[PDB]
Amino acid sequence: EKLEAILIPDQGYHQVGPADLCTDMFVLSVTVAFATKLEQLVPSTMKLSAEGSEFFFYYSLLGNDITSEPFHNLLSPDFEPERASVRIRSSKQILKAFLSQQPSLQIHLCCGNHSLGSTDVSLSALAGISTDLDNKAATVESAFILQPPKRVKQTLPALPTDLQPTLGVAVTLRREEVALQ
Repeated sequence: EKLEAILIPDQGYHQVGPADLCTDMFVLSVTVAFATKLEQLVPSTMKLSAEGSEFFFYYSLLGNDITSEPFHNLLSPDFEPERASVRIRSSKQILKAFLSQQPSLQIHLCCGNHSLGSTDVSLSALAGISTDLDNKAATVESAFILQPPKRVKQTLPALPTDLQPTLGVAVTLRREEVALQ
């Protein structure tokens, strides 16, 4: 059968693997830390000037819809670093295998009901380095490039270098009793 993260509603954790064999608590977390060059994802300077310009990040973490704190300053981002975490009851081996099999997390920069761009954050990459979970948290931290949903990207003026929209993300897996530090 397919390894699936099964919400236990009353308890507020997700069971991964058979509940009698997979009984340890883990925390899986996503942190959006900073961003730059986001203005490339908005075609019109005038949209930045409107106050309806309220931007936030969205992603689905094991089937949970997560939105971040809205911010207005797209050209000079001022959102605070923000973490969302889920609790998982599983075993080391089963959870590591489960994460290695998950599709990438897709984090979207949104305005209202529109996605302006998204980036792929590998959970399998995190599983691959989750090799000492009895003793330490495992973290993948990187600057991820946001891609607009359009077919053609136009750049004016075209320069030799290409500073692109970037989102700093950290994804972490740890045993619940192992402090992040």
